[PDB]
Amino acid sequence: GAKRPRTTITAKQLETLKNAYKNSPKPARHVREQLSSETGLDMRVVQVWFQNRRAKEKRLK
Amino acid sequence: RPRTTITAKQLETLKNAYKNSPKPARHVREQLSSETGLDMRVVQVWFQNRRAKEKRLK
DNA sequence: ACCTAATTAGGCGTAATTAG
DNA sequence: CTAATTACGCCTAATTAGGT
Repeated sequence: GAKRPRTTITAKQLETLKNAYKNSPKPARHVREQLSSETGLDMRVVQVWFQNRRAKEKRLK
Repeated sequence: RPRTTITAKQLETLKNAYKNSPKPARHVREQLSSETGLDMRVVQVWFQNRRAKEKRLK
């Protein structure tokens, strides 16, 4: 345990992620690193986001 | 329990803050809360009750 | 009687957590 | 990792207790 509150993403970081979601919806470490760098977000947030998007796109349909 | 008071000046800063952003993000609420000196509850509540007033007549 | 600022219970997205 | 669930934050609108 080490505190983990919500973030809120903004259309910009979102758009950047969505743009990065194409090309590779399952990015390895480096790609997530530079995405974190481009966005400022914590790695885990990028990761959990991508997980969630994969889940979302598979969710339907 | 308060009824945590308002003061003119803070409220001045506040309607001044109302412009540019009808309903802001936590950054705004924070720095605003700092300039005011009251808890985020206090800020969000006023913003809310203003959110339930501007439309009340409009 | 006004003013307003606090709950109060409810619904909505979706990030974060958990099961598996 | 996936697939399902939970928790949070973020907003509403109708009360609920204040104040000069």
